[PDB]
Amino acid sequence: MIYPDEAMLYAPVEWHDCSEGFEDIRYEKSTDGIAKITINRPQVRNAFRPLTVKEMIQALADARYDDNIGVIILTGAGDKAFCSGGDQKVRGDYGGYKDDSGVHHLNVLDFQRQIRTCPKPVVAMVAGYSIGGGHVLHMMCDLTIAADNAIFGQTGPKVGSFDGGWGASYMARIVGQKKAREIWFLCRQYDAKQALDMGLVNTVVPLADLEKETVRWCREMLQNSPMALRCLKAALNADCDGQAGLQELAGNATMLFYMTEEGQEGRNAFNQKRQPDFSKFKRNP
Amino acid sequence: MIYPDEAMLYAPVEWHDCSEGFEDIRYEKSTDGIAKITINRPQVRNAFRPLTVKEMIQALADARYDDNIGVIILTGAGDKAFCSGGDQKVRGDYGGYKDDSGVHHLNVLDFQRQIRTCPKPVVAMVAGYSIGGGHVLHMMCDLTIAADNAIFGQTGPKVGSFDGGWGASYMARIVGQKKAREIWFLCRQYDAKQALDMGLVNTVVPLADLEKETVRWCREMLQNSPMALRCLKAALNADCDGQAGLQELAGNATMLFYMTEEGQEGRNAFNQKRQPDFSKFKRNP
Amino acid sequence: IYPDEAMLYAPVEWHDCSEGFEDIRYEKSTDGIAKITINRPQVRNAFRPLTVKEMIQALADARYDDNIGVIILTGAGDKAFCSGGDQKLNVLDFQRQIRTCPKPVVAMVAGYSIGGGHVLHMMCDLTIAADNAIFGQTGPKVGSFDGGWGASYMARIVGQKKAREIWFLCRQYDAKQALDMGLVNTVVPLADLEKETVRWCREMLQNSPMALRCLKAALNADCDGQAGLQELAGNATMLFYMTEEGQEGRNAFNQKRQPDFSKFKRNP
Amino acid sequence: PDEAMLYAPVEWHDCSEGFEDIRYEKSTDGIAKITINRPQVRNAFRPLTVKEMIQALADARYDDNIGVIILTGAGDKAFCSGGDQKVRGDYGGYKDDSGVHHLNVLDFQRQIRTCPKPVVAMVAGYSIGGGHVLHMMCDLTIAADNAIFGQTGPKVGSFDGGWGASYMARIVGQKKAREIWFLCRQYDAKQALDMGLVNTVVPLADLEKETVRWCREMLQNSPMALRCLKAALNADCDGQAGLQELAGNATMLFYMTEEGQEGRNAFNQKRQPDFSKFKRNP
Amino acid sequence: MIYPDEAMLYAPVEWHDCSEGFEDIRYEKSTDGIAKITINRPQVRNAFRPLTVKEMIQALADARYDDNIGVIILTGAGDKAFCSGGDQKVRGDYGGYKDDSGVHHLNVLDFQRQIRTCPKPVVAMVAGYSIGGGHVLHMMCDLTIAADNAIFGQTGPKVGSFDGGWGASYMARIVGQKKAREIWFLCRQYDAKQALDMGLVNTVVPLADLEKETVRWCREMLQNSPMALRCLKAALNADCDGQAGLQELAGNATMLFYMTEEGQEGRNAFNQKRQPDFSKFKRNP
Amino acid sequence: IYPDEAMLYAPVEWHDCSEGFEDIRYEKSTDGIAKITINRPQVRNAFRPLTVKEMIQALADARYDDNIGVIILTGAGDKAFCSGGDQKVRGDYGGYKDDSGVHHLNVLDFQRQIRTCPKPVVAMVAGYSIGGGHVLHMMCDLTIAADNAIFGQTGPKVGSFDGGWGASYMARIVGQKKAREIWFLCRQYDAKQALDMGLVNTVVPLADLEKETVRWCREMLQNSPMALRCLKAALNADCDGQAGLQELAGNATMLFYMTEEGQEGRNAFNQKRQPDFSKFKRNP
Ligand SMILES: CC(C)(COP(=O)(O)OP(=O)(O)OC[C@H]1O[C@@H](n2cnc3c(N)ncnc32)[C@H](O)[C@@H]1OP(=O)(O)O)[C@@H](O)C(=O)NCCC(=O)NCCSC(=O)c1ccc2ccccc2c1O
Ligand SMILES: CC(C)(COP(=O)(O)OP(=O)(O)OC[C@H]1O[C@@H](n2cnc3c(N)ncnc32)[C@H](O)[C@@H]1OP(=O)(O)O)[C@@H](O)C(=O)NCCC(=O)NCCSC(=O)c1ccc2ccccc2c1O
Ligand SMILES: CC(C)(COP(=O)(O)OP(=O)(O)OC[C@H]1O[C@@H](n2cnc3c(N)ncnc32)[C@H](O)[C@@H]1OP(=O)(O)O)[C@@H](O)C(=O)NCCC(=O)NCCSC(=O)c1ccc2ccccc2c1O
Ligand SMILES: CC(C)(COP(=O)(O)OP(=O)(O)OC[C@H]1O[C@@H](n2cnc3c(N)ncnc32)[C@H](O)[C@@H]1OP(=O)(O)O)[C@@H](O)C(=O)NCCC(=O)NCCSC(=O)c1ccc2ccccc2c1O
Ligand SMILES: CC(C)(COP(=O)(O)OP(=O)(O)OC[C@H]1O[C@@H](n2cnc3c(N)ncnc32)[C@H](O)[C@@H]1OP(=O)(O)O)[C@@H](O)C(=O)NCCC(=O)NCCSC(=O)c1ccc2ccccc2c1O
Ligand SMILES: [Cl-]
Ligand SMILES: [Cl-]
Ligand SMILES: [Cl-]
Ligand SMILES: [Cl-]
Ligand SMILES: [Cl-]
Ligand SMILES: [Cl-]
Ligand SMILES: [Cl-]
Ligand SMILES: [Cl-]
Repeated sequence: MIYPDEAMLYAPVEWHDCSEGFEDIRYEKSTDGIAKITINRPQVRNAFRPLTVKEMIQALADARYDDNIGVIILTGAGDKAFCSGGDQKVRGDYGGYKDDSGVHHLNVLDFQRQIRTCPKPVVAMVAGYSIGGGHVLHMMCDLTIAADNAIFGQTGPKVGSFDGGWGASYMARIVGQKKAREIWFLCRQYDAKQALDMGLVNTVVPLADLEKETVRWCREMLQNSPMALRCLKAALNADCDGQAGLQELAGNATMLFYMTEEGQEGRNAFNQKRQPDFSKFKRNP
Repeated sequence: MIYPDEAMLYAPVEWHDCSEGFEDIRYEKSTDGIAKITINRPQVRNAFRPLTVKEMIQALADARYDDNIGVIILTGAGDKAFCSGGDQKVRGDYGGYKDDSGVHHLNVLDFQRQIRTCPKPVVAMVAGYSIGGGHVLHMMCDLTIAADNAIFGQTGPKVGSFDGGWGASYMARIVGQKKAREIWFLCRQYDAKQALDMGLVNTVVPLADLEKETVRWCREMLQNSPMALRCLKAALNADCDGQAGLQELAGNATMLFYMTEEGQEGRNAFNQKRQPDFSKFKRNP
Repeated sequence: IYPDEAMLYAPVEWHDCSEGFEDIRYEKSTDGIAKITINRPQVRNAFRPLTVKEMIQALADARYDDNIGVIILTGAGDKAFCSGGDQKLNVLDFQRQIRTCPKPVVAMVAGYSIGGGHVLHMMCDLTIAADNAIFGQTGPKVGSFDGGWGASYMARIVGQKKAREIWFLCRQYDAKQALDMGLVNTVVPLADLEKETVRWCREMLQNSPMALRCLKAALNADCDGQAGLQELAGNATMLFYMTEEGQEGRNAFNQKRQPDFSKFKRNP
Repeated sequence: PDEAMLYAPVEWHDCSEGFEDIRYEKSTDGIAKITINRPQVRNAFRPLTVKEMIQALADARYDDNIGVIILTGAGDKAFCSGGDQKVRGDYGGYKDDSGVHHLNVLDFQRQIRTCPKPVVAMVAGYSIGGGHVLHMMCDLTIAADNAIFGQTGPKVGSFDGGWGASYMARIVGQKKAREIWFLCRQYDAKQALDMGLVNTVVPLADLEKETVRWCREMLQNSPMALRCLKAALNADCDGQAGLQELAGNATMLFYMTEEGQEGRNAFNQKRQPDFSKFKRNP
Repeated sequence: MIYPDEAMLYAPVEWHDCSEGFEDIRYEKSTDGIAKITINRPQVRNAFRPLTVKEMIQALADARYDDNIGVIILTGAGDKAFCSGGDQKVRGDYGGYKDDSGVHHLNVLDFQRQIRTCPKPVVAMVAGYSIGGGHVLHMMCDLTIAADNAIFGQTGPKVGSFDGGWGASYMARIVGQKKAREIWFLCRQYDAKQALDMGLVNTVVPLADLEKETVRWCREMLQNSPMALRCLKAALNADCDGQAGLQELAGNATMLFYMTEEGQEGRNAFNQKRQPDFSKFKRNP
Repeated sequence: IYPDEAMLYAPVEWHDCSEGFEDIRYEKSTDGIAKITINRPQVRNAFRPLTVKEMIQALADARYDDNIGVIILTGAGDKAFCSGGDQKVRGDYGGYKDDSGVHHLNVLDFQRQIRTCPKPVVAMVAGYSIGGGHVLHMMCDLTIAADNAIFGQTGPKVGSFDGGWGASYMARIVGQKKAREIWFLCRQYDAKQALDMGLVNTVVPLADLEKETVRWCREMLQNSPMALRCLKAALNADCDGQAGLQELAGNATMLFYMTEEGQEGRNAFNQKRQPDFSKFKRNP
């Protein structure tokens, strides 16, 4: 197989700001098809409050619908933290995190599903702490590129929380059941080499090379078939998500079927008020 | 167990219009907590175009976030059709249904997921045809109340489409594998009695009684525990949706854990920069 | 719009393709139906290893004949569809072959469908039963069991209470009982059995063969884990190959150049 | 099975010594019967009741003369009304005499599930709430014409989102399961039969007579085949826990073969095993 | 996150004997909440006979119901073996291991289920051989701490047995399918480093420090929320055990619901013979 | 307790069974190993529909030969194991074209055949295992890799994908993070990289590839064939839902037939009596 030149992979990146209207995040797009979502609350180690999550959902929705975007990067502002999870300062007694109107949210669950069902690869670019809900977020991303200063772990049993959804089951599909139980039960911190050794991240690079390397990985994907990528992502989800995974995988099959003459004949016949004739389309074995 | 007040179930219903801004649907709310989404394209048997689906998504999102709403009804305008599925007149060659900007969508998949993950019961109120994607929509709703004039079925293999996601697997969890294969492979139409006999709808009533009966069922649910309902809906999805189902079910467990003193101690300790003391909370077996 | 009943109930012209077979008949109609008939009425159409080998061969032929769109499985005579394994484990291979067949398979049942013969009708996508049809398992009565698709898939048809009843007691069930529990798709008078079955086949023969195979795979996928994903994804690959985007990948490789996927717009 | 055998008289030997909340009885032809005996509270279970039911079911499992177990309630008015609400504490469960909070019916559910002998629910009158989940968990349900079924969770501030939800759906389908749980209606015996929730409905006066007939039909059959099929049917629901049961039965069968035994013998005789004598099947 | 002091983690441990009545095992409890079950048949490399398993089941049940116990350690007596599986000297022809009365048991399957469903973490403390059924036992434990002399492997295909239950499927969820097939098909032995590298154990420590390090890990968990731990254990089981896993996870959710005012209102209304009133409890989104 | 190394590393005697095959070689050892070798080195051992048909035929023979206990799959030469579907014959109409113009995806049949084979199948990989050829080594129960082996997928680059066992089952081997990397980027991985991620069972010098593979086969050949087939089914059952249950339960039925209780139906028939199951003591 022929491969892309490293010179192109390491070409300069031109980012354009698309952050207007956002208070808690930055949102940027490169000319060559990368969207970057940056949590921008470094004073609280990039913890998310409900507003933060709402903005991330809005940005990811925009990235999904922009046909010039092929890959999304999720990251945190600064070098100290990717994300430290839900903002404990606004965590209420009544079953969620409080917004300024007093409504209690667990809206990161919506963002998790949105990352999961996104037909474009999402890459976590991790510098410093990826902890708690912030650790589940990196796990949800298809790939994780980690700096050598990255630190990983959960804190639920120490802070009176837990993610028993994708935070548990999907973690096990990454690091295996023994390591998943250790990570959750003891709530230790793991350095970048430890994370790499257990298969929790895809690669570790020096912090100075983090963005350069991440952009390289994104560009490798951008050279590939977007249709193939979305089908494979759905197929990999389908090993985990039961009928919800089937919904994604089968939905892509329908999309492909619509592009065939056989599928189109069914539509055409209905619009033309006649019976379809599928006899011209030979049956494969 | 004491029973609901029968006279109360049949009290008059006061609807308020919330349709401002919508072109393809109506959206209404009752004073006692029912939201009603009505597809309003009877000239095409209430077939949905991408705009229709976008509007339904917006209304369901509003219903989810309105804490005064406890149950949602999905229905079609007029008595002739609930929904005839995707609008074939705008179905493009390029893998989806075309909006006025020429973008190709399969956004009913998003709407399916939104119904699935909605923590409030969604009730399909079916008069006349529920066909194709419109049949999958009634199936996705938690309950279906059918008029005696209701007609059910798929048309995919006749019209050059298929829903191999929840439209297939989840149908089988309702009517069984033999009936599911019949429904999909032959694309016949089934009357209301046939649908009831196979467990495809919850009840059949005369058309004249359809809204009255639907409102009664909604009111029975509205007097019950909203927390129990959302946990049970998640638990029933979890028999189908693998890790995506675990995400919903465990997420509700987290919400409940946040309401306990043990959970709150973890938050409090973190905010107060001290170690938590969980020893006061006795271990159940 | 639906096909005319005059067409659905038109006469059927069968051609024999049974050369070489000792235990079965194999026939094909002009309009795309293949029919496999277990032909051992003297033993209530029980299968022996040769029978199973022949059925596999016939079904393999039907799969590869692009003129065939639907397969009927049935027994010779009016007394039995199949009474299972011969009294005096390759049927598992035959079960798998029915499951993975990209064409609909219809069980046409007159009289007894019992034991391994009962699991066979269940494996078929649809079952059309005559009013004299009788259904049930016998394993626990004779010291056997089918704990594979014979158990789990049975439960996906009739539900868990009835599956346990059917297996634990080994009663016989008449056609009405089977219909009521969702075990068969329809019941018709014995004299009309083939006539109605052919109608059902012809209704499917009017529909998209690609859609049918995708849906069959999708329904299998609710049951068969990664093996089901293999079928469903495999059809997706087949479709992808028919697209310009897929073909560009092939063309680029053969032309020893990098592919350019940029003309193929990203759908949301 | 002819009628003389299926409808032979029904006689019981009492084995209830030591129990406060249940009766436990055995027949000569291989049936054990566990009867919840708290009719004054519609046969609601308190933690002691569940502990006793577990003890009785364990006894039935280990008694090689027993092939089938019947679960039922005393009197004609109730099978079981679920957890005893009078002793339900604030701290996450039902309180015993020590003040410990239990949800021990979950242990009893798992024990019915993994029991290698068929368990049959014999239902007269109310099977409601946790009592309804109990009939669903039994392999078969025989209902009297006076039987009434339903859940009450969303009305009583509880839910069974385990086998009470998912397994119900495998019986009545997802539409009916959501109706049963969300509305908390009661369903009569005819309604239950029509939706497939029970296996048969019989006149109340004939309830035990018919239940015992069903038991006797199973008792004529292979106990090993039954336990393998029960495991196989659980395996369609219970993932690896189901695989544990099904494969466990395969191990038991393998131990009974000469091939399996050669391995043991070789180890005990401190030599290499020789499996060459045993032909490889396709 | 603040972590416990190492001085506390490595403080001496004081054990109290609770072995009265046991013939094949020891059972001990520490003042700070650890229960330890020790197989005591070193003359047969700590192989279990049916009595051994019955005793282990009794001890584990005691640990589950003792509200002062938060973590359980499973181990073997001496330094040479953790457990060598079923006692082949008492394995009968008739489908199981014989007790002194001649009844044939496979009761370790009950013990596997009991470890699985135990709401407290169970830790395998492994010195020397963990082989056959004894290897499955370490795998079933939530975590495994191994001494540098530990040896791991299966022997089924060599001794005429197999564990195709959790011994196969769950092994694959720990070490992956390639290694699971290697381990089972060839029946080799693996040293502690090999086991660590494939993710089969959580850590490897010097033999002299085995209990010291194990007690440290236990104490780290004892500082954490017992409710969070049991929910996460159930959640991780749920990725494997289908509806049986849902029973555990949902059961914990019910327990939490019982602790809420909303749940309690339902109980109260029933006990007071009145309609429940759930209107005071706001619906979260 | 364990076998002798002298026996494990003894010479191997192969006899040819390739008569009739155009695209593969097929050989059997005296001690119970069958070896299927793809023989199209000029296309890096890429398979066309005929190649797959022949491999299916050979594997069926090995399955049915009771003298065979283990099967090796490998490629001819040292440069390639298999490079996947032959792109030179890949048609527009949904598959790879044979000489008659029929479009096939018959490697899917071969995948299922390897999966359901009751004997262990071992991938012996020298050089490239790429694309459909990479899925094939993954499907094999074990993979022994030479130090020159190269692994990877190319789907998104060549306009294809295997979203069946090629995706889900890969994830059960290397985990979800690495599976997504392997598929999304289509890089190549060397033998060390593959070993480190758990994609292969061992890496050995190329000169020793067959010697070590035969040793692994011989270690399995000394073990119980029944236990091995039950375990293979049990391990498939963690992945394949009801299809996996079919295999596992089918083995249970076979075992049951070997017991007196299982035989009671046959015996009753021959003795002209009704079966009596009351006589068999119930285990708990
Ligand atoms: C390991 C650190 C990330 C960094 O340590 P470091 O020593 O560098 O800094 P530190 O001094 O702790 O923190 C700096 C400042 O940031 C703040 N901060 C850090 N993390 C958070 C945070 N998560 N929330 C609020 N404030 C935070 C600190 O309070 C402090 O600010 P200050 O009070 O001085 O003004 C540490 O800050 C830490 O342990 N943070 C807490 C992590 C944590 O427990 N997160 C919540 C876990 S649970 C969760 O995320 C979550 C969310 C949504 C869920 C939805 C459904 C189901 C489950 C969910 C869930 O589990
Ligand atoms: C429909 C009945 C069964 C019968 O109606 P009926 O009108 O004939 O009789 P009733 O007058 O209500 O009852 C007669 C007496 O029995 C008592 N009783 C009936 N059921 C219960 C009961 N369940 N608990 C305590 N007392 C009960 C009544 O209080 C009353 O006693 P009294 O005041 O005269 O002294 C009715 O009594 C009734 O609705 N009972 C309550 C049903 C109920 O809500 N059960 C609890 C559901 S939740 C549950 O069971 C459960 C248990 C364990 C779980 C574990 C893990 C996860 C979930 C769990 C779970 O959801
Ligand atoms: C059985 C009816 C519902 C009613 O018959 P009736 O005789 O009463 O009325 P009819 O005369 O046919 O229709 C009245 C008018 O409505 C129009 N109409 C009805 N349904 C549709 C429709 N679905 N699309 C466009 N026009 C429709 C007719 O064209 C006609 O309008 P006109 O031509 O006079 O201007 C019939 O109209 C009918 O078969 N309609 C087509 C149903 C159909 O095939 N729908 C699409 C199935 S597939 C689909 O929905 C779908 C959508 C999204 C998906 C996303 C992911 C994966 C799969 C998806 C999917 O499969
Ligand atoms: C590698 C060793 C663990 C240690 O080697 P070492 O060289 O240090 O010691 P060794 O000389 O072999 O043994 C010392 C003494 O202990 C005895 N011993 C060791 N293991 C066992 C043992 N498992 N049973 C009985 N005796 C044993 C030896 O016989 C010997 O006793 P002695 O002759 O002096 O009186 C070796 O002893 C050994 O391979 N033992 C056998 C391991 C084995 O095959 N276990 C059974 C596997 S299958 C299993 O466990 C099992 C159980 C329940 C199941 C239930 C359901 C489904 C499956 C199940 C299952 O697969
Ligand atoms: C990395 C190599 C294996 C070796 O590189 P190398 O540099 O050593 O050699 P190269 O010069 O590229 O190749 C040598 C010769 O072999 C040929 N060749 C190698 N592989 C293939 C090949 N796969 N098809 C056709 N020709 C091939 C080359 O064209 C060339 O021949 P020539 O033109 O000079 O006559 C490279 O040749 C390569 O990338 N080959 C293509 C691999 C490839 O994309 N395979 C198809 C992936 S998709 C697939 O396998 C597949 C199959 C069935 C499926 C069924 C259901 C669902 C999915 C399926 C599926 O995805
Ligand atoms: Cl920055
Ligand atoms: Cl956390
Ligand atoms: Cl009109
Ligand atoms: Cl449709
Ligand atoms: Cl069903
Ligand atoms: Cl309830
Ligand atoms: Cl073993
Ligand atoms: Cl590929």
